[PDB]
Amino acid sequence: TTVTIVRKDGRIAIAADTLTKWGGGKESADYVANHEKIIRVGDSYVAITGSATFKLILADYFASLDEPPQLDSVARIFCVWNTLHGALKEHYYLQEDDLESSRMDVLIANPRGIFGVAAHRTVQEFSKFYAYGSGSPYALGAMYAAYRAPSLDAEAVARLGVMAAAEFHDESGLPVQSFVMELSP
Amino acid sequence: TTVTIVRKDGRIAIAADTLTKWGGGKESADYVANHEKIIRVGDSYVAITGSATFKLILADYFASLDEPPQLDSVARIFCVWNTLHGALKEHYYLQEDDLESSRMDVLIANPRGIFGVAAHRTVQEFSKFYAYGSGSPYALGAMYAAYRAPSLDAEAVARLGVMAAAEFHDESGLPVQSFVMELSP
Amino acid sequence: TTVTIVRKDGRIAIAADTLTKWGGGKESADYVANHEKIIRVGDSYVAITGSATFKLILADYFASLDEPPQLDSVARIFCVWNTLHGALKEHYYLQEDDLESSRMDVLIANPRGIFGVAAHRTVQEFSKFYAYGSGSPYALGAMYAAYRAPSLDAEAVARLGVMAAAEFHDESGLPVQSFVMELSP
Amino acid sequence: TTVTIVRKDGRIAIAADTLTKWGGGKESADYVANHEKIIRVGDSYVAITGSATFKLILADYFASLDEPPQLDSVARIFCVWNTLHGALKEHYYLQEDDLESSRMDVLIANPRGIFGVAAHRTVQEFSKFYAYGSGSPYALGAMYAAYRAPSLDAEAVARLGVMAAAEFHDESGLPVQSFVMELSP
Amino acid sequence: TTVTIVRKDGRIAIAADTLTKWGGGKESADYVANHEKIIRVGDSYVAITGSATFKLILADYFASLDEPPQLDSVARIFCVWNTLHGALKEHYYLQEDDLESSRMDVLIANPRGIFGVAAHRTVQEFSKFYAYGSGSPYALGAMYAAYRAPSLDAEAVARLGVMAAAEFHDESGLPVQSFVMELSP
Amino acid sequence: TTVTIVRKDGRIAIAADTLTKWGGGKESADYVANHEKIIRVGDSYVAITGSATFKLILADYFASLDEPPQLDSVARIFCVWNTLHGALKEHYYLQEDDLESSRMDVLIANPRGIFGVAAHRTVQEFSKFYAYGSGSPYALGAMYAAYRAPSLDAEAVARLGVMAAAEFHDESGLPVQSFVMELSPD
Amino acid sequence: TTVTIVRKDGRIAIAADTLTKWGGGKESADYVANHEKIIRVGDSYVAITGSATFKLILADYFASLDEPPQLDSVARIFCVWNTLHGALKEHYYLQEDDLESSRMDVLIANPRGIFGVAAHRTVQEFSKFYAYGSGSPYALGAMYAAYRAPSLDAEAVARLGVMAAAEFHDESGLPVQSFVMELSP
Amino acid sequence: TTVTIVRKDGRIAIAADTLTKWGGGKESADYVANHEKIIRVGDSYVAITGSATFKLILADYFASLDEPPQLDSVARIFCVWNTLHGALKEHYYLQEDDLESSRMDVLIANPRGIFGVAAHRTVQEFSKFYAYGSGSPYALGAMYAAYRAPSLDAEAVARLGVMAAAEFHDESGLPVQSFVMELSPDV
Amino acid sequence: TTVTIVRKDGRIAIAADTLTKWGGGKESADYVANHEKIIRVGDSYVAITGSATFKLILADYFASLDEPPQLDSVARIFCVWNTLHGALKEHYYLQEDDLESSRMDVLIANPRGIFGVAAHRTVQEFSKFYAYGSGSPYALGAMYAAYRAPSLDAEAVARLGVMAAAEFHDESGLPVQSFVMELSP
Amino acid sequence: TTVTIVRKDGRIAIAADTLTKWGGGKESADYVANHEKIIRVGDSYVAITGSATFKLILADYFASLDEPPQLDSVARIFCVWNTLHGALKEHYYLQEDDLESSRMDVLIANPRGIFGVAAHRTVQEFSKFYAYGSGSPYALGAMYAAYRAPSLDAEAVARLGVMAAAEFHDESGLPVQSFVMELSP
Amino acid sequence: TTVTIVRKDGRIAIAADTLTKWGGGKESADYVANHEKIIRVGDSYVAITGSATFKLILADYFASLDEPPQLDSVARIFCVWNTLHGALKEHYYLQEDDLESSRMDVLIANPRGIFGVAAHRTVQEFSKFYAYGSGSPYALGAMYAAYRAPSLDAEAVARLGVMAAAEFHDESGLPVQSFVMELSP
Repeated sequence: TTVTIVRKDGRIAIAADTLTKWGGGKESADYVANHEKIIRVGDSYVAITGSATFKLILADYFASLDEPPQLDSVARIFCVWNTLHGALKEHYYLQEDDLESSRMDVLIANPRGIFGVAAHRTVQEFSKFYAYGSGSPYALGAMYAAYRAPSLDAEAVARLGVMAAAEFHDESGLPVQSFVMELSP
Repeated sequence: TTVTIVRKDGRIAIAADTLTKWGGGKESADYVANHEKIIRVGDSYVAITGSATFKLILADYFASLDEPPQLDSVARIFCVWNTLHGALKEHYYLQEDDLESSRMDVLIANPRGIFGVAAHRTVQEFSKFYAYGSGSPYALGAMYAAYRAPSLDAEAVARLGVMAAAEFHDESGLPVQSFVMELSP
Repeated sequence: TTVTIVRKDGRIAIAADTLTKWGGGKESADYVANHEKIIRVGDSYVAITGSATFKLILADYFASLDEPPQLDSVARIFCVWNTLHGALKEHYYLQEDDLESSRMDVLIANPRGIFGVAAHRTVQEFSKFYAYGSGSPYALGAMYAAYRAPSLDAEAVARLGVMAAAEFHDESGLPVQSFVMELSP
Repeated sequence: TTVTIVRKDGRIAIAADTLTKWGGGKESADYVANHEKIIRVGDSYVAITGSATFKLILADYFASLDEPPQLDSVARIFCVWNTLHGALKEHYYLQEDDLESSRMDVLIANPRGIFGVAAHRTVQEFSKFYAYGSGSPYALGAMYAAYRAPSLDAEAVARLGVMAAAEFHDESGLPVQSFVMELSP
Repeated sequence: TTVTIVRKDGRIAIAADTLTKWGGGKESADYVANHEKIIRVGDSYVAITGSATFKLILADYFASLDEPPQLDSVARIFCVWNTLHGALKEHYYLQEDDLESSRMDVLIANPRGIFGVAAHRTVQEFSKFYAYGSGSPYALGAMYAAYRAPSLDAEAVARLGVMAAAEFHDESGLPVQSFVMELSP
Repeated sequence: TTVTIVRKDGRIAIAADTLTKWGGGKESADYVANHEKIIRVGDSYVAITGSATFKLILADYFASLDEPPQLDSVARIFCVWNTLHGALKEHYYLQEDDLESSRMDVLIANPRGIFGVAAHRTVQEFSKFYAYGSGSPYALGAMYAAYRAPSLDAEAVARLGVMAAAEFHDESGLPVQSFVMELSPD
Repeated sequence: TTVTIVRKDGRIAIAADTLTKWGGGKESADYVANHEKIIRVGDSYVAITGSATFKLILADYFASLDEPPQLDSVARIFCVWNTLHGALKEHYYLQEDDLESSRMDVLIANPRGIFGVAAHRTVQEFSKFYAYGSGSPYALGAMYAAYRAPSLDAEAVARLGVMAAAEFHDESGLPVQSFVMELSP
Repeated sequence: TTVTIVRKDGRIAIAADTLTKWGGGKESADYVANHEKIIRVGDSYVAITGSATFKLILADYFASLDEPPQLDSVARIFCVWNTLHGALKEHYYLQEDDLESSRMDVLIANPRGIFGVAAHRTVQEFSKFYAYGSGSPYALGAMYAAYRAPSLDAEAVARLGVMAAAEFHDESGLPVQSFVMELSPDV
Repeated sequence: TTVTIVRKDGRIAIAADTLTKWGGGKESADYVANHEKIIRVGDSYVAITGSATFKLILADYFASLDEPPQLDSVARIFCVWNTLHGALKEHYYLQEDDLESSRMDVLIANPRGIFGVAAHRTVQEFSKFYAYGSGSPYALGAMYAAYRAPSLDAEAVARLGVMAAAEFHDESGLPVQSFVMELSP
Repeated sequence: TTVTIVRKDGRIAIAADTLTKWGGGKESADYVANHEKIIRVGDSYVAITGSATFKLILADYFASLDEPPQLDSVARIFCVWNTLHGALKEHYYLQEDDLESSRMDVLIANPRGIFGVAAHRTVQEFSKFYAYGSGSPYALGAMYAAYRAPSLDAEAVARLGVMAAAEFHDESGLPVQSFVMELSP
Repeated sequence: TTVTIVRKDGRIAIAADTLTKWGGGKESADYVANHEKIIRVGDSYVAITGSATFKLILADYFASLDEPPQLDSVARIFCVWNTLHGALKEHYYLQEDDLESSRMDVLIANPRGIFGVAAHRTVQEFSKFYAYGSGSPYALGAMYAAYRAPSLDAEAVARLGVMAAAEFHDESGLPVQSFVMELSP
C-alpha cells in the first residue's frame, strides 16, 4: 500500500494505490470491484493502510456512531482514534511496544488541514505532504522532487507519489485513486 | 481444497473440488458420501475452504438464524461474517496478525454478484473470477487462460479452475461440484 | 488402536482391536477384563480411539442425558459432538489448530448408515468402509483389497482390517471385537 | 514405588513396597513409621503410587465424604475418580496430554474384583494381575513367571512382584506389605 | 529526542529538539506542524520524551482534570505521576523491572523549581541542569561545558544542550524549541 | 512413494508407484517421462524411496563400478550399502540417531531372494512380502489381505499393495510399475 | 520468477518472465538491461530461477568448460548438475534436507527434448509441459487449460504460462521472453 | 528388544526375542528371514540390542579381524569393545554423557562365563543372570522369580525372561531364540 | 547510505551522500575528512554502501591487484566481484541466503555504461537510473519524478536522488558528492 | 540450613544451625540477634528450613489462630499444613511438580512423637531421627553413626547432626540451638 | 557411589560401596562379579567414582605404562592425572567450566599418605579423612561423628562412612569393600 496526502496553493489532495495482496498474490483493481482504499467520513477523506479489512471496519464503525466525527484538529483526531482503538479490540477482534498498536496507518484530508494517524495513535498535522504504507519512502522522494513544480497542483503531486511506489514496490499497484478539495478559510 | 467463482456474460458460477484430507490421507467422494464443500444459504451458494468441519458449523449456524442473512453486498457480508466469527469462538471452539483469523476462506455466489471473504474478514466483490484454497493459484492460472474462450460459459471456466488444481495439487481431487445461475436485473 | 467400519450388501459392521497401551507397555484382553473399545449408545455402536478413558467418559456422559441421542445423520451427530466437546472440557478435564481438538476419533454404526467423527468434529458419512486410530492405514489397505471379494461380508471385511493393523502395528492387538447389523432401508 | 494386585483361587491380594524417596534420598520403613502405601477406603484397599503425599490426600478426602464410595465396578470407580480429580485441584493444590493427569496410578482391591486407575483416569478391571509405579515392569515380569505355580497363592504372587522390583530398582524397597481377602460369590 | 532544563541566575529554562522518528525515517518540524515536544500544564512547562503520542495523551489527560495539578514539589509530582500511570494503563492503552515503566522521561520547569520524572516515576529536583531522551549524554556534556559562561543565560545553555545532541545523534534534529521564566521568591 | 516386494510360489515380484512430489505439487507419469522408481542393477531390481534424485545417484554409482554388485545375500548387500553410504556423502552431497542415515529405503528383488535396506542400513531378507515409503502401511494391509489368495501371483499381490497406497495416500499415485521373475533353484 | 517449457506438435518452447526482486523492490526489464533469465548453453536453452546471480554464475561456469555440455538425457544432465553443484560451493560461494540444495530450479530446452533440474538435482524429462519458480502453480494451471487448444502452439502455451503468473504473483513481471526450436528426429 | 543371559547348574544359556521395529511398525520373524539377534563369535554368542544394523556391523567387523577375539574376561572384552568403538565411528558411521555411547548393549555367553557390555563400554561379569534391551526390567523380574525353580535349567530361565518382555512390551516379540552350553571346568 | 547512478542524454553520473553512522551517532563531512563514499577503480567510479570500512578495503584490494579491472560489462564485473569476495573473506575478515553475502551494495559508473553489484554478486547493467543503500527507496522515488525533466541533466538527477534520501532518512546526510562523464561511442 | 530431630530412650530432641544466607553472604548469630530457626507452637517446637522469612510467617500465622493447632498425628499435621499453604499464597505472597510446593521443609517435635513435613506436604512420623535443609545428608550421616552410642542422648545426637553440616556445608553455621522433652505416656 | 579414605593412628584405610547403577536400575554385588570400585596401582589403592567404565579404563591405562606411577605427592599425582586426561580423550572416548573435566573423582591411599583427585584434576592431600561420589555428604557426616571414637580404627571409620550413604542414598549399596595399611616412616 501507498497513501499520499498534499497541501499546496490553497488545495488539499489525497491519493491511494489500488492493489491488495494476499501473501505474494496480487489482487488488482482489475479483479476486485471494491478496490478503493480511501473512504469518506463526513467531509474528511480517510486513506487506510494495513489489512484490507480495515476500510470495512472503519466504514462500519464510523457509520455506527451517532454523528460522523470531527477530524479537523490534532486533539480531536487523537480523541476519536483512542476511542476507535477500544472498539477494534472489543468489537472487531484486533490483536514489545510503548503503546498498543491499532495496526493501521491512516492519512486524513479535509478542508481544515492534512493529517496522519500512525498505528500507535501518533496524530500529526502536515504542512506540505506525507505518505504511509510500505510504499511511503518512494512517494516521499517523488513528492519532494515535484512538490515545487509550478505545473503540478496538489492532486498531481499526490498521484505522482503513488505512481513512484507503484513503479518500484511489490505491494503497490495502478490505478491510482485520488481526491482533491479546496482549503477552508 | 480449491474453490473457484466466475462471472461472465450474464452468468454466475461457483465450483469446488470434493477431496477431504486427514493428514496425508485422502478422503475422496468415492469414500465420503457428504463430500460437498458448497452449501446453500438462502439464495446464495457458499464455497468453503479450511477444515471440513466448517461447512457443518456454517450450515448449523446459518440454519439457526431467524431469517437467512443478506450476502449480496460487501458491507452486508462483512457484518454477517464479523458476527459469525464471534459465534465461531464462543459456540464452535475456534482457536501475530493484525486481526483474529476465522480460519476459512469462502466464495459467495448469488444473482446479485460474486463475492469472497478471506480468513481475516477481508470482504471483496469480484468482477471476473477468483479462487481460494491451497489449489487457487492453479485455478487462477487456468481461468486466466480460459476466461475469454468463446466456447466456455461461466460454469465451464469455474469447473476448469478446480480441474487444474486437482491435476497438480495434493489437497484437491475430482469430481468437481459446480452451480450456475443468471445474473439478476 | 484400530477401529473399522464397513457397509456391504445391506449389512453394516464395525470392529476394533482389544489392546490398550501404557507407554510401551501392553495391556491386552488377556489381562484386562474391560478391553472393549466399542460401546452402545441408543441403537448405535460407537468405536472409540484415543485414550482408553474416553470409552468410560462417553458411556458416563451419554447415560447422564435425558435420553440417548440420534446418531443417524451428519447434521445430528455434529450437534451431539459439538455439545459433547463442551462437556469434555467442563466435566471431564479434557485439554495450534483451526478448531479445538476432542482428542478422539470415532466411528459410528447404526442401521441408518456408517459414520465417523474426527478429533476436530469433522463428521462424515462413509459409502463403503473407513477406519480410525494409529492402525487405520493398515486397515484401509486391507479393506480396499478385500471389500469386493464375494466370500467376505461386511463383518468379515471390518474384522480383516483390524487383523492387518494388529499384524504390523504396535498399538493394535488381537482379539478383534466386531458387531454386525442390518441396513435400515 | 511398586504396587501389585492379584486374583487367584478364590483369593484377591494387594501389595506395596514401603520405601519413600526424597530426591536420591531413601526413607525406609526403618526410619518412617507411616510407611504404608496402601490405605483402606470402605471395604476396599487402595494401593497408591506417585508423591508420598497422595496417601494422605486420599485418606483425608475420602474421610470427608458422607460415606465411603462404592469401588466395585469400572463405571463406579470412574465416577469417583473423576469427582476426586476436581477436589485435588480445588482443595489439595494439584498442578501435552489428552486429559489432565491426576498424577497417580492406583490399584484397588475388594471382594468384588481387582482394578486399577491410571493417572489419566483409565479405570480397568484385571483378570489375573497387574502392577503400577516405577517398579511395575519388574513386578509384571515376576508375576507372569509365578502366577501359574500351584504352590504360590494370590498373596505370594503379589508379594513376589514387589520383591522383584526392590531387587532391581532404586525407587522400591523392602519390607513388602500385603493384604488378602476372599472373592465374593 | 533530547530535552534539557536549566536553572541559572534567578532564571529557569526548558528546551527540546523538534525531530520525530518513524523507524529510520525522519519527520522534521519542516513537514510536521505539531512538532513541539513541550506542552503547558498550568504554569509548568513539561518536556516529554518517548513515543510522540505521549504529548497528546498528557495534554488530553491533564485537560480532563478538575484543576491543573500542582507540579512544584517532589512529593506532589510523584503523587500526580503515580495517578497518571493508572490512567495510561486504564484509558490510553499503555503496555523485567523493579516497577512498571511509564515509557517516558520528562522534565518539568515552573517558577518554583526545575524537576524531572524518569520512566519508573523517579522524581528528582535538579539544582543546575539536566537532560532526558536519547540525546541527553550529549546535552549534559555541552551544558556542563557552558553552564558557567557569564554571557550565556539559562535559555542559551538549555538550547545549546539540544543543539549538541542534534549535531551528533540521529534521533534529535533542529530547530530547538525553548522557554524561559523567572524564579519565584 | 510406495514400494512393494513379494515372494510367492517360486515367483518374485517388485512394484512401485509413479508419482513424484514437489511440496504439495504432484508430478504424475502423465507429465514426467522418467517416472520409474525401480532401476535395474545387474539381474537385481532395486525400488527406491526418498528423494527422486536417488535413482539418478544410484544408477550413476553402480554404473561407475568395475562390475554390478552382488545383491543376493544380507551380508553382501550390507557391504555394498556401507560403501555406497560413503559415496553418497563424498560424491553426491548427502547431508539423534544411532547411525547415520542414508536417507533412502530400498527393496531389492532378484532370482536369489527378496531384500530390503532401510535408511540406517538395516538389511533384511523377507520371506513373504514387505513395503517401504510413506505409503507402506496401506501396502502392508492390502498385501496381508491378499497374499494367500490363490488367484493372485507374486506380481498381482505386489501391485495391489501399491494400488492401496495410491488410493489413500497423497504421496503415491497410479500407474503402478512392476517386474516379476523366477526363483532360482537354491 | 516463472519459467515454463512446452513440447507440442514437433516443437519445443521455453519461456521466462524478466522481473528481478530486491526484497519487495521491483527491478523490471525497463530499468535492467540484462533482464533475461534464459541462457544459451551449447545448443540448449536454460531458464533459471532463484537468485538473479545464478544466471551469471552458470554463464561463467559453462563458458569456462572445454566443450559445451550435452544436456540431452536425464543421466547426462544429472552428471553435469552434480559436478556443477561442486563448483557452486567451491568457486561461487554457495551456502534439514535429504541432499544439499543447489538453490535454483532450471528448465532445459534442446532439440532432443524438454527437461528440468530441481534444486536437489532431481533431473526429469517432461512429456507435455512444466514450470518452475514461485510463479509455476499459475503457469501450470494456465498451460493445463490451454495446452490442447489448436490455436496455441508450443510457444503460445509457454508464454501464456508466464503471463498468468505475472498477472497474479509479485515475483513475476512482463515482458515475457521465449524461444522455440524444432524437435529432432 | 530383549536379550537374556543365565548361568545355572554348570550350564550357560543366552536368549533373545526376534522382533524388529520400524517406528511403531512391527517386523516379526514371520516376515523377516534374518530375525536372529544373536551371533557366534568364536565360541562366544553375542546378543545385541539397539538398531538391527548392529548385528550386521558386528559380524562384518569380527569376520574382518585376523583372528576371532577372546571374549572370556572383563579386561579382554573391554579392550575389544574399546577398539570396536573406534571402528564403529571410523568405518560404520556411528554418531551430554561421561563417555561416548556405542549405542548398543550386549550380552556375551561363552564356556568361561557370562558377561555384558553396556553402551558406554561398561563391561560386567554376571554371577546368575542379566538382561538388556527395552524389555530388561520385565525379563529381570521374571528371571528373579524363576531362577531358583528346580524344574528350570538355565535355558528355560533365559527364555522365560524373553517371554515376559514379549508379553508386556511393544518392542519385544515371539518367537524366542536361545543357545545353551556347558560351563567350562576351569571356572 | 544512499548511492545513485544516472544515464541520460549521452552523459553518465554517479552520486553519494557523505554521512557515516556509528550506531545512532552521526559522523558528518563537517567532522570527517575522508567522508567520500565514491572511489576510482580504473576509469570507473564505484559508490559503496554498507560498512564505512569497505571503501578502505577495496582501495587496498584493488591497489594491490595487477592491472586495474575492466568494469565495463556484466560478465567482467561479475568475474571481478566473485574474486573480490574470496579476498574479503581471506584477507579482510568478512563475516538463510542462497549465496554468501559480500555485505555491500555498489554502483559502477564508466563511459561504457552504468552498472550495479548487490551484496550477493548480482551484477546488473542499468538502462535509466538506480540507487542502493538504505536511502534508495527515497532516491528512486525522487529520480522517477525528475528523470524526464529537460532542465535536469544526469548529474542533477543523480544528486536530487541523494537529496531526497537525506531529507527523510537518518543514515544519509548532505553534502552530496557527485561525478559526471560522457557516454563513449 | 540444617534441622534435626531425634527420639531415643523416652526423650525427644530437635535442633538447628543459626546461619542465614544473603546470596554467598554469611549472616551469623554473632551479627543477627533473631537467629533462631526453631519456634514454639503450642507445646510443639517447629524447626524451619528454606527462606529465613518463613519462621516469621509461621509465627505470625499460628498466633492468629483461635487456639494452637494439634501437631501430634500425621492426619492432623497434614490438615494443618494443607490449610497453611492456602494462607501462604493468599496472605504471605508465596509463589513442574506433582503438587504445589510450600517451599519449606519442617520438623516437628512434641511429647507425642517426632514428625516432618516436606515442601510438598509429605507428612511423616519418624521412628529414630531425621534431618532437613541443605545440610541434611551430612546430619543423617553423623546421626546414623552416633545413634546407638549410650554416651549420647537424644539432644547430643540432634546437636551432632547440625554440627556435622556446619563442618562441611556452606549454608550451615554454629552455634546449634536445641530443645529436649519427655516422650509422653 | 561412595568412596572413603581415612588416616588415623598410623594406619591408612580406604573404602567403597559395591552397587552399580544403570539408570534407576540396581546391579548389586549379588548380581555382578566385578563389583569392586577400588583397584591396585603399584602399592596405591585407587577408589573410583563416575561411570562404572572408569575402573576398566584406569586399570587398562595403568597396566599399559612401563612402570606403575608414583602417587604419593600432590605434584606427582597431578602430573599423572594431567597426562591421564589426555589419554582419556585420545584412546577412551571421554567427553562450561574453568578446566575440562575428567568426569571422575578418586581417592588414593598408600603408605606415604591419603589423597584425592577431583574431576577437574584438583589434587589434594587429606589430613584426617574425606569422601567422594554422590554419597560423600552422608559419609563425611558419619566420619566426622566417628573419627575420634577410641574403639574405631581407620578402617572401621572408613567403612562406617560408606554404610551411612548406603543407608540413605539410592546410588550406594552394601557390601562395603575396604583395605587398610600402616603409615610408612
